[PDB]
Amino acid sequence: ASSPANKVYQDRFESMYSKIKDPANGYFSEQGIPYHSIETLMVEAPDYGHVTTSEAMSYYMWLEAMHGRFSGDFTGFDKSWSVTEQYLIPTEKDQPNTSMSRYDANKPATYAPEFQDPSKYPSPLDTSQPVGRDPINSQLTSAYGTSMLYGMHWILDVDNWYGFGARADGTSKPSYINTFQRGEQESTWETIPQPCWDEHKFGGQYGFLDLFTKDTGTPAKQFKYTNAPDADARAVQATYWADQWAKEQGKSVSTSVGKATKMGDYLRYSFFDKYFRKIGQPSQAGTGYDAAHYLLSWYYAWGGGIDSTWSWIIGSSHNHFGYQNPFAAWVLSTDANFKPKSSNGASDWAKSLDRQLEFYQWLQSAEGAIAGGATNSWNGRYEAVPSGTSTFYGMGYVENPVYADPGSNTWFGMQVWSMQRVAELYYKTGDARAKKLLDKWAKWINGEIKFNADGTFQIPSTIDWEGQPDTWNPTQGYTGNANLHVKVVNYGTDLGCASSLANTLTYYAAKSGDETSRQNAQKLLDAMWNNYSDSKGISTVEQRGDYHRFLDQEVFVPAGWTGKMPNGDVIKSGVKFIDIRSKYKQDPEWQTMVAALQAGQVPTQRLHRFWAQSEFAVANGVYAILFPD
Ligand SMILES: [Ca+2]
Ligand SMILES: [Mg+2]
Repeated sequence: ASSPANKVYQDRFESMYSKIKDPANGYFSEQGIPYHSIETLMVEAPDYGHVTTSEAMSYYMWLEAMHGRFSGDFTGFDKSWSVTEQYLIPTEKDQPNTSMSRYDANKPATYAPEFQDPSKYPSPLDTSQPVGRDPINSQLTSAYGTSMLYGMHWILDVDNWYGFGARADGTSKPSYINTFQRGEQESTWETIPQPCWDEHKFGGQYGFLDLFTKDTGTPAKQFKYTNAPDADARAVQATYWADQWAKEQGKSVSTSVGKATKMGDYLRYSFFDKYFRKIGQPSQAGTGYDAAHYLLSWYYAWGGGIDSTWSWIIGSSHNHFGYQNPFAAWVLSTDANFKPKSSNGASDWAKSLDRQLEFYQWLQSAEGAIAGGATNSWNGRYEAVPSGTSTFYGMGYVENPVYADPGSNTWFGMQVWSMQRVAELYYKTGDARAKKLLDKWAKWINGEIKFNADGTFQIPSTIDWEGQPDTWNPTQGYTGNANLHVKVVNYGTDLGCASSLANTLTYYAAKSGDETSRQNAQKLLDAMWNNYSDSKGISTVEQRGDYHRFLDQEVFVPAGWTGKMPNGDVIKSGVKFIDIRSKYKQDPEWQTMVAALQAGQVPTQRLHRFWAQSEFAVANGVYAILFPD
């Protein structure tokens, strides 16, 4: 039998759950897939509101798990996994085993440099540059009997708004697409949306392939998918809780546990350097596990031929603290119900758990906030790490890993999303490393929360950094990083971040007994419920400072390259963001947004992001369970 939960906050979860699942609110497509946001005029990570991400799917799982805890019904949770497997994990038709089975573990892929400006692409493939060996592929094929990978592709065109369709048919939905391809300076506004399955039917002469990679001969028809490790790790985290809550009620989600465990087994590909180069000695090809940094890197990707048999797989050299998940690592390495079928699955995750906690501590600033991360590929070309640059196991410190437009660690959100997982670990195991991290971080954040007399509040929004951490010495440990400082540039009322913060403070308070954290967590939840509730969940008016880029952001296209988007939009040098997305002009909010820009004003919006609504719902549920009285 489940333990008693705080009635007030449980009702708040149930109310939010009803608003999110309400057919009249439009959070989901006809196929049952959650959108990034209800509103369509939306540009953040995705460049259209009805395009979805693996992040959203993992939040959908978390939401349904919590619903199972209070209702006793877990069919909704099992359904979230069914939708995930059907639409976000490439099927046998999307990643033909005929090509995947030709994968060569001794030559995983062909090296191509990364550049600091989109105008430097396409990047030339170089078969003469070293590439290490993949030590886990044999483990996976042996355990699962297939060469296909079981992981979520990160972004999906849910209602086929771009027109690529499924496997080049241009009419089916949902449609697998990808955007980011050209380095740290390619913002969401500077991409050229492309299909994952490229048969050269759309775009240019050879599809969109020669916009990104330059090969010796003619570009072959091929497919390619890209994973978002933090999303897959959250799916494991959510499934663990679903399993625990189901068992407390004599229920079972066995089938879903198996899927999560398999996903976690494949997620290990994010532990490796992009081209399997040795960690700390980037110029040398790895011989196996010496190319594993054991952290959840920015991605792992794979692809292969469509009309010819061949395939490749790559990990990632760039690591961001915001993507780590010590809780998922603990689950996969210690819980017997979640033990990966592969020979080294559980043991690799054990090593990752320890490495991840070292990573967090190394990045903890003098104040308490966690800094960016590190990379094993300086400038994305394995260049020499400048002297004086601090390192972590040979990897150079990087203030804003992977992206600089805007800086990947200038958003407060990464702080709460990641520390929330550390709080769950600390609550479950009382781990000393986790406690030390949280004690300092919590003291920092509790001093940055501002409550107004009218019931509204503010928390850090944009942050900046100065200095770097001291080089990591595993035997020395935390030095305090007196020369690493965080600075809060401005405050805001981001309801998604506030909910994640409340969640984090609740788990921490529950275990540590810190009253300051508990009352702040409750005050945030109450303030949002009482002052920001609407018929669709919660929301507030926010300024969209980058929306001017809709009209004035030029998109780079190589000289002489021309093509067309499915709707006829011409792609050629000189086009702006809007020129290759002309359907945006038919959006109900278009005229309003354009009017604002024409008057020299910053557009404003009231947005209902799926992850934010779910985050708030879950935070209420977590408080109800940990503080029943
Ligand atoms: Ca840029
Ligand atoms: Mg990613």
